[PDB]
Amino acid sequence: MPHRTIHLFRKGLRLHDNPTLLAALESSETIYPVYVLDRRFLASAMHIGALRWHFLLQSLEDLHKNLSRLGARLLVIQGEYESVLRDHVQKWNITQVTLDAEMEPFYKEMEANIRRLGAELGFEVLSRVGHSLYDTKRILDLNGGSPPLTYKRFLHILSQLGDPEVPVRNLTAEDFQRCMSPEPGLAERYRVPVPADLEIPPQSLSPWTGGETEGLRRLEQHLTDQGSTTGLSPYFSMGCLSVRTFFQRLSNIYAQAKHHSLPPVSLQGQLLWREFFYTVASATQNFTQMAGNPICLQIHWYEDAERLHKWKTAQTGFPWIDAIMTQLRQEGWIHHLARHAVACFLTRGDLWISWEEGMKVFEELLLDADYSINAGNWMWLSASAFFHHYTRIFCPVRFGKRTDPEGQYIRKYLPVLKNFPTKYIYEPWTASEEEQRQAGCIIGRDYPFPMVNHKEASDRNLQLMRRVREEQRGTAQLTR
Ligand SMILES: Cc1cc2nc3c(=O)[nH]c(=O)nc-3n(C[C@H](O)[C@H](O)[C@H](O)COP(=O)(O)OP(=O)(O)OC[C@H]3O[C@@H](n4cnc5c(N)ncnc54)[C@H](O)[C@@H]3O)c2cc1C
Repeated sequence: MPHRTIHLFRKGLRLHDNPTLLAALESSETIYPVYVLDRRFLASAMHIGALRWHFLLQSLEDLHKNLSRLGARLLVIQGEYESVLRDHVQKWNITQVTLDAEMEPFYKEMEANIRRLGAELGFEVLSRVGHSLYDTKRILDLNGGSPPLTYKRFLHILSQLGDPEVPVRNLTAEDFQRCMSPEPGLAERYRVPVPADLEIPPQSLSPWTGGETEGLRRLEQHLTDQGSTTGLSPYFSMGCLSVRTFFQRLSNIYAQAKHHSLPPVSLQGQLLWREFFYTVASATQNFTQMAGNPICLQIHWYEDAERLHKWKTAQTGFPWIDAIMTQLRQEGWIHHLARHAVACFLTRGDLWISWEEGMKVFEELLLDADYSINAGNWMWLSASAFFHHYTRIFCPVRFGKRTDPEGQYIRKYLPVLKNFPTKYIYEPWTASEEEQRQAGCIIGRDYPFPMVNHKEASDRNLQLMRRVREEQRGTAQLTR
């Protein structure tokens, strides 16, 4: 097998169900498994917070360990990807570069530039899809060339298409005996960087740890506990876990239960929601912004950086909202309906700030930040597309009360409020100043007053949204 190959990890930080890396190994006599850490590229394409950096480095550490157990290695190269390739195609006499066929525009542009470099330097480029359950193009073709714009229509097209693609086999020590992974000269240059190399605090405090190994453990620990959700989203978004592998595992449980257990089928539905947004995002221009986006309602959101700042820094004065944003910032993950609460509050519900700004904050702070899922759900929660019950607005006081009447979640993440009686824990501004003194927390000093009046703001915003939907009837109809 002739090729000397670089495989470029970008997502796909796993060895199970990795069709591109498998294709690389089957076609090559020597291989260099590489992650290019390109700060200039990421600076131009992404917003990445400290917790996300920690999860990436942990996932790279684990990938290095798993490759090393098979007689190989991970090579982390720090630089601009074009210069890195010019240098290392020469150093390693490369004839093939492999990389996953990611759908993100910034990844597609990188891929286009790498293909152009291959035409110049003399390497072929091979890609396989490792991020989706289905061949997205097949879904588009069955729907006449355009993506389904409702989940119902999406499911109808999938029922014509059939089952998802199956995972490919695991990689083995024999693969790296047939296709050798040489230790390069100057190998200390290729170590996984440590947090201080990225100027981030050294200790990661997220209850999440990156990597394929922890992803697989968590997956199996969830199914055993089932005998709160999976908490697997960061592993799917980073590629530490294959959605095809998880889909098939759920099918295995359904089969062994003689088709009598529907909970695994419900969880398969969560991955179909992921696939829905990936499919729309892959075939919709300007998907992650409002202007020029053909399915997005055009809404003149306020430019009010101070409102955004208060929301982002958990200083809205609504404890339920600030507690969620605090868990997001400190841990990097929040429950689906917690995301509903704060996204509705920021956009159509209260602050009337663009969903694009909420998306960018979530991108920075979420371990599971995902181009397609995040944009799709932010359009949903702002009632810009997909969701149309705009007279229904989450109450930033009452919603948590049903869940957690005593406010234990609030007291955990906002300990300044920990001594407030539950009668005030969701609306501490209604306490008298003397009750505030007794709780040790003066509103406006230790914890802010509420930044809007929810009743007045949501009333305002309902009238604004109604004008939008009465005028842009055709746009709203696209996703209903
Ligand atoms: C405003 C907003 C922004 C969001 N941004 C993201 C994001 O950047 N990345 C992300 O992975 N999810 C995002 N979500 C979706 C959802 O909240 C998370 O997928 C889920 O909370 C992750 O927890 P889990 O793995 O326990 O989910 P589970 O319920 O265990 O679901 C299993 C998997 O299915 C997928 N999934 C579940 N719900 C959805 C959904 N509504 N849409 C798409 N895929 C779904 C995820 O890959 C998830 O890991 C967003 C939701 C909202 C409302």
